[PDB]
Amino acid sequence: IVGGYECKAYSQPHQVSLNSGYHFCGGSLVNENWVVSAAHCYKSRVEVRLGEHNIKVTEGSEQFISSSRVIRHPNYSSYNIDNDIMLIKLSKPATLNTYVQPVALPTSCAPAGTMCTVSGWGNTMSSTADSNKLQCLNIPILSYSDCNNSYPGMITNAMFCAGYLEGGKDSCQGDSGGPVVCNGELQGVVSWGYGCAEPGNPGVYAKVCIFNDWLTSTMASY
Ligand SMILES: [Ca+2]
Repeated sequence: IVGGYECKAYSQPHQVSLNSGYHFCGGSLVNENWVVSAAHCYKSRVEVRLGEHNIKVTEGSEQFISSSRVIRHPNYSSYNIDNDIMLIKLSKPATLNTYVQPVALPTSCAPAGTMCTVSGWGNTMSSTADSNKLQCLNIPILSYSDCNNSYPGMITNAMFCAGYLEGGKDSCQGDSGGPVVCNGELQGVVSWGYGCAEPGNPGVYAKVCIFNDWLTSTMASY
């Protein structure tokens, strides 16, 4: 996260770290058994680390839970990063507590101008902001017209842009798969962009609201 601030106590309890020997992607807990992340973060098995603030320190709030299933959206396409969403089933339920709490999946799409929060442990492009301490940033949803203008022909129904076309504030490398929360619910998944925080190159996010039926029916196959 570039241009953000260290997240406050208690504040992003749905944020998870995906780990394969190291942090490589974020994700969001959406109920006791399931995490939503980005399909480009797929690995056949992952350790989900919940209750984290500093990913390098054992704080006593963490839960480490292996995946039992990792399910990419069936229409994920790497050439264009389309349908960049994935479900991870936890091999045992997460324990919900002060530090670990799910975020709801919205059935309605947030309009242009809505202020949201993105978070993660990715690059900060800052000499004093520590990427190991979870970072938070407020970003507004951009219009479709500005999103497509930034990346002509590259924006699909499954994407939205959010951030600042002036540059300086964005998600980055290592934030992928993590949450964009708007009015308390998971509107986006960190997906792609050209560079990080560059003028004219806003962040692109998977548009969670149009995947509700895939998400809920996949999770219901207990
Ligand atoms: Ca920790």
